[PDB]
Amino acid sequence: GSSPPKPGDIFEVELAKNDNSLGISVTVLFDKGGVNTSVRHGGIYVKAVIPQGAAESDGRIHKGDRVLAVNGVSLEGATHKQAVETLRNTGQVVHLLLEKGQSPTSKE
Repeated sequence: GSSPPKPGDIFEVELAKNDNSLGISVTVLFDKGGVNTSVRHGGIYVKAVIPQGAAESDGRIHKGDRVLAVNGVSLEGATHKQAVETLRNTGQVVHLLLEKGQSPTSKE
């Protein structure tokens, strides 16, 4: 008993290294996507998913935001090893739990 959680809040992105399982540019809006930017869960901020799908296929959309866990690991400021590493290692098989808590508009 469950329901598919859509983006705009706590969204997770799962893909199995098959066709795509990543495709985002990190540190673009942030210093390294995941972190603990300023919350109690983490806080990945990015450009998000590539234009040609990829992570977008992984369904890891949202440029600049706050993740609870990345690649499955809770990036509550862990990054260094876990979160940042996942950004770089993403794809093999990625599972992400994100928490939508942006501020500015979708462009402004």
